[PDB]
Amino acid sequence: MNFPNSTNLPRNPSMADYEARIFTFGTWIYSVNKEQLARAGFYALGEGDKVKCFHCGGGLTDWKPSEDPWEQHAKWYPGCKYLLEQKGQEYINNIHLTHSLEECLVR
Ligand SMILES: COC[C@H]1C[NH2+][C@H](C)CN1CC(=O)N1CC(C)(C)c2cnc(Cc3ccccc3)cc21
Ligand SMILES: [Zn+2]
Repeated sequence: MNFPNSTNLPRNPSMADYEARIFTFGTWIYSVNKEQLARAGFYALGEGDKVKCFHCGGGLTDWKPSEDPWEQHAKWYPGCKYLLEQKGQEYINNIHLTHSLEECLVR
């Protein structure tokens, strides 16, 4: 799978700019919004809806309409420094508590 980057230095600096990430998508048919994705640090791999974060290297796929780019970034890549910079730890905790409390009402 490859370990997530938790340093303050991006794993993919060529994708550090919003505009660079935006080009990777092209025509995007998926339920998830490409500008929203690029904003959350993601660029497209060109394989279905597979994206990676420029900073942590974290990969995500199979975007349901109910799944938010930032929330998913926090769910699966909580050590991402870009995520911490943009959203703050207070936002990150809420998302974590929300997901971890979803583990309650399902089970
Ligand atoms: C499949 O789980 C549920 C889905 C549902 N839709 C959400 C938007 C996201 N969510 C997590 C996810 O997609 N994960 C979690 C985990 C970290 C375990 C992981 C590992 N590898 C891949 C595949 C991949 C490899 C390389 C680049 C991109 C994608 C996807 C993936
Ligand atoms: Zn990240």
